[PDB]
Amino acid sequence: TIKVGINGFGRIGRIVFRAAQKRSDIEIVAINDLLDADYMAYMLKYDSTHGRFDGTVEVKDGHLIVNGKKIRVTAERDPANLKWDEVGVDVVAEATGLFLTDETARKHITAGAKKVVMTGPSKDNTPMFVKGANFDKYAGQDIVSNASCTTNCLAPLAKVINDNFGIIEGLMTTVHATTATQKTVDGPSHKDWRGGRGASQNIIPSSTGAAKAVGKVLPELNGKLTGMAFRVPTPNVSVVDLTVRLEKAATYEQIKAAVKAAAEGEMKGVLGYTEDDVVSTDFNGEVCTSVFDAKAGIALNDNFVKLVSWYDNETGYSNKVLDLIAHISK
Amino acid sequence: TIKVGINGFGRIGRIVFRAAQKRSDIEIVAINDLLDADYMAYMLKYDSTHGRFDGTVEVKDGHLIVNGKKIRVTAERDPANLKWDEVGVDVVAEATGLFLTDETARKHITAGAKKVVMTGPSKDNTPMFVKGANFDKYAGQDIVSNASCTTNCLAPLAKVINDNFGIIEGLMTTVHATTATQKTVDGPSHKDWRGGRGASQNIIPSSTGAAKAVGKVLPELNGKLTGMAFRVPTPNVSVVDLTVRLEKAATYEQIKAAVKAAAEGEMKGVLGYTEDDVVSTDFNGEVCTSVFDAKAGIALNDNFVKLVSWYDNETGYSNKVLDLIAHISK
Amino acid sequence: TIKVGINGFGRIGRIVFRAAQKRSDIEIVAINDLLDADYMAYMLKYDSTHGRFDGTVEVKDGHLIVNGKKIRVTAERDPANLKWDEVGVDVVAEATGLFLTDETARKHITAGAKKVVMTGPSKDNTPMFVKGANFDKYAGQDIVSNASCTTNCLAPLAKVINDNFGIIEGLMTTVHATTATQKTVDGPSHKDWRGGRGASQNIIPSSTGAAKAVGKVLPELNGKLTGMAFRVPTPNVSVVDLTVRLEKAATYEQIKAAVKAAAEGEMKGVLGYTEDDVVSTDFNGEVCTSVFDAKAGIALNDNFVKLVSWYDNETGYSNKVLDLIAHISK
Amino acid sequence: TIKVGINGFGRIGRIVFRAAQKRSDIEIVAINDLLDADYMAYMLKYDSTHGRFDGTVEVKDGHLIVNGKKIRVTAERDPANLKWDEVGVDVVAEATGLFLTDETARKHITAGAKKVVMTGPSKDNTPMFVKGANFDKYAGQDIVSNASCTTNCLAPLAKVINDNFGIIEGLMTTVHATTATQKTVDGPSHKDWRGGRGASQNIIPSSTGAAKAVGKVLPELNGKLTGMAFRVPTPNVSVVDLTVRLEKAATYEQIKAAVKAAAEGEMKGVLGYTEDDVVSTDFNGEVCTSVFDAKAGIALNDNFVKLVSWYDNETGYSNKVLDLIAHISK
Repeated sequence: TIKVGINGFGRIGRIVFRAAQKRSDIEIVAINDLLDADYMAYMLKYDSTHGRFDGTVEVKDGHLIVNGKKIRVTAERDPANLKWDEVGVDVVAEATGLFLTDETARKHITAGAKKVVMTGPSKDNTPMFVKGANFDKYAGQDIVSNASCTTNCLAPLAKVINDNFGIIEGLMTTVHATTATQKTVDGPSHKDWRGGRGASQNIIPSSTGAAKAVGKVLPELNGKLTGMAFRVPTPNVSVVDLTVRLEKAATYEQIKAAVKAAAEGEMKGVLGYTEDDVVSTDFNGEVCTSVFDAKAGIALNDNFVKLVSWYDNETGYSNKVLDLIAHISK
Repeated sequence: TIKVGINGFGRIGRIVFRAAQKRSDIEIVAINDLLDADYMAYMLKYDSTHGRFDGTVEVKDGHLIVNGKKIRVTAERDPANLKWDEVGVDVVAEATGLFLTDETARKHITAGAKKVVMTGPSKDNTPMFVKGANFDKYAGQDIVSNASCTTNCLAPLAKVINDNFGIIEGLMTTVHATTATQKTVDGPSHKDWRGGRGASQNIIPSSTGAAKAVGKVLPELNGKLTGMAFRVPTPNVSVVDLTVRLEKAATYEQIKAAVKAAAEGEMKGVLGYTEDDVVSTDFNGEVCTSVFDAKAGIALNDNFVKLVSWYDNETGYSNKVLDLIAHISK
Repeated sequence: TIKVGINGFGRIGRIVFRAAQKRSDIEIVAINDLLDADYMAYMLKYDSTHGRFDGTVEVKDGHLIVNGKKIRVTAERDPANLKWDEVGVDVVAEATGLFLTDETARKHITAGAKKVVMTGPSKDNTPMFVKGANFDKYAGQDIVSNASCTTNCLAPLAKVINDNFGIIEGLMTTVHATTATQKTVDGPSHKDWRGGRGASQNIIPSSTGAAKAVGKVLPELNGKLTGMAFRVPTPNVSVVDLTVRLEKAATYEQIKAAVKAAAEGEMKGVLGYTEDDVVSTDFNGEVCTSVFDAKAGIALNDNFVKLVSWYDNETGYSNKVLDLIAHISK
Repeated sequence: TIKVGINGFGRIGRIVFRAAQKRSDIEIVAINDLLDADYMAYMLKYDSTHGRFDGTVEVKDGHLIVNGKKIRVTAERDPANLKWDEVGVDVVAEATGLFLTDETARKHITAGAKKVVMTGPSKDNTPMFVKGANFDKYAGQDIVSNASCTTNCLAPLAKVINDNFGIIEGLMTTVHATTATQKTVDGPSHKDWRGGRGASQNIIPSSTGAAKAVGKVLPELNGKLTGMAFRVPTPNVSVVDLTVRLEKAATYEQIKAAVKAAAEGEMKGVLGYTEDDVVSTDFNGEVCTSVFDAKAGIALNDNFVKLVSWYDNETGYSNKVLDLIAHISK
């Protein structure tokens, strides 16, 4: 099995931990964050969004014991001190949000790990990979990025649409759940003023590079997409709303049939498909990073259409972080 | 002054009542609904969304007395019994949602009123009017409709964009506040399954004819727009997100300048314009039916752009119901 | 196995259905409500609060098929037409809220069922039973009531406290999740004005007979308790806050030890006990009708103390409805 | 007029600023916080909870100009550098939460201010004052504290009840709105684990010294009260639920009449009284620190009763901070 260390025990670090438990190719052996072991046990055991941990959690002498396995718990602010080799870590899941460049994330390799996967879009030229879009493009690099939750939703859908019908241009909106970077009441957020306003009171317009970033994992779509977001008062699960102009005329039935084929074929497990009367909570826990909502979309004509796709911005992304860890460890 | 009777004391009936108080051309003299006078006084006095009534409210012997004026209170299920002439009603504000055809709403005229304004889109060919779009088209009809809250947001913005640059085609999404037709928890809604799901838990996809209905008040845009909606867990204020292809190339600065000109000129008071870091609560109480958010929109190129416009789906619409009452009473 | 029919497919009807699936002594064979079979399948399959149904749901020719079993689906407004004997129903779970008297609920027996369990407090002298309090008092009656969700929380806790230390007098508050009887925005509720105000905007004071009703299942506490409620913007899970004067002086450690003993002994499975840092979502899905929160309570002195106990007002109650069905079928 | 400087522009700093504008005895002349002037202008202009600022706000060259008055804007981390005398500050409103001891808050006097009012409970023996309870006890001190929002609700009510009937012992619960110290989703809060859980998802048990602190401003009640809190998903307005044993037997009508007398007499303006069907939003903007809810309370007998009182935990407290500034400047 691949021995994984988690750096940062935020939302993504903890949901990656939970998703790792169902896997037989990957073992979390260590967690680093500025939290005591008994508190980490608490955050793992109880989740407001995903329920109680399915398994056993205990602290025996500053060591986490999860389903019988000792997890090493450290609290290093500098990843060079992490001594990953002492616990045998093959790949670090870098989930603090603070080491999104090669210079910073390579400190993990200095500390004894073989490879690193950033759980967010890289801030330099570190390559990005989205499952369903460009995993096959991986060329042995030792530091990679899994891009963002919204890019993971948009890129697989956009590849299906573009491969079958040709995207001339698209604009996307994501109606996005509240996240940890928001405020409970109007508070300070000096780099993003709207984002300081009270999260449960407001529809909050927000920026995103996810649509532009699609052009990085799918360079044929480079320059052809952009978008924005609205944050709304839900705790989890988001939806993209993709408005595209198509080169080849395609009825809505043809679009539906092409997405369903992908979801049952090449993109099984990353792209999903539904025709039911779903709402956002129906995707709480969803492992597909992109579930096409057939009934919700609408076409003006055969070359101009709005497509709707759901994603659990915690769970889907976290599972594909693991998929990327497995893929680069092959 | 124009003597107005309100039929139905729901959200729209009560916010129309409140907005009428600041006006000197219009007096509410009667309210019909299946509510006792003391309960009507209660619903008027306290509003979770808009605060305490600014004025005095008392019940003296089954008569509402609001800022010193007797309001006649009745509870007729059939509008033919309403005897509007006994209290001198010129125009009925028909706000029950149940009499959206000519056959049904004309019962108000049978009962002694001169004209009727439906506070929702008509279900037959009753003409619709949206301020900023086609009030000038009013040709003396005695039963009219003020269309819907979302059409009132979309149509003025779409006229500016189309008059300056030519809309080839557009698709719109409205991120819409929760409304009275939704459920607090998962409950029955047999004509709209998604709409029964718990309103505060969910992003809820929803249908709307508002974009198509733009082609009725602005027939030059007929067939050129459609859209859908998402209901989200906020109590009031909605936003349209309009993705349009433009005939004439127009930079985002040119679009901004053209909307701002309209908001300071022909469409002053219906179309607003802002460049601040607004969120939805900043428009709670907004009287403009459409406030353009300059910072939130985004263009892919000079012919393909996404435009953002805010509306208080209670307050703006309610004020324009009054504007339509005044206009047809001229 | 006991063959059960469900009358009414609201929140309680559906959660009773889900809880029945894990049981081997009880089979739901029929559901009556004014809903088509395909819509019932939809409400069963997707739950905003409890996630996707764990099993299979299909409609084959107006018949529900759930985990392989045909469920008879009818839509009778009058229970005398229900023909329960045609599908072999031993006990009806009466969960519409409309037949809470002997005269009305006996229509189920007229229709071929042996016994009836009302899923709410009876409105006449129909006996009430709360597990942990007075199931042993059941004397063969053919129509019974499982009281209310809040009585099911309060009565087991109050019996432990009173048996060990003697309750002189108590006042309780329940901070209660939003329910189906509330409104999404300020709307009409003529029998309960506060309860019409928008559920997600407000703390809403509310009445309850649950504390008084404790004196019916535990007649030694008759006249010794009363209380009220606040409804708050959460979709599920409530908490009682019980302030009692004690006859025998008892430290908080003694109270803790006595509740823990009950939860591990006589009241195992109905009364739970925790010392963790729980919040309300940690009890979403809880089967115990009363989980004592050791850390949250506080004593002023050894004879005056405030006790805190959690309950999933959907899940716990629904499971004990089944327990009562099993108990009276013995 | 009294020249006031505000240190810290959080929720309390900004609502104190807004409340100061209606006053003619007090002028805010300076604000210190780690925010640029244009951002301070933004936070003042738009409030999710209290609406748009009623007045004019502009930035002219790093100076705030509010309703025509220059406000000095600084960003000192150490209050000794604040040079309050350069702008003529008589009293500092210390609202950062970081200088709640005499040693730390006296740095404001070192910097040229005459007196200091802490906008929270002091952490040393700095005296506390609650209007309606012990303002008359002020003995000329130059550093004081206005205690906490919840003590400001509880102490005036408890004085009325104790003066008329004698409180033997009381236990209180406050159902409290979400605050800035909570998290939007499950996040880190190592000193208070429950308080890290997602604020909009949860009822969250919480500690409070407000009931004990009543015994400091009203020493006759020392040792006679304690309590706890639940945080719930509302953005503003809280309620105390006070369970008391009374020495002198008193019907609920007698309790009502005694609170109403206080609210119309000695405690006019701090203690309010209502018999309407209010919910929490009806007190958004409330200036009374304690509004007795006559209909919501309940008595078990003439010596054991539960009393309900509302407070806007932002607005009421902020106004009494100003009242305390005025009182000590007399």
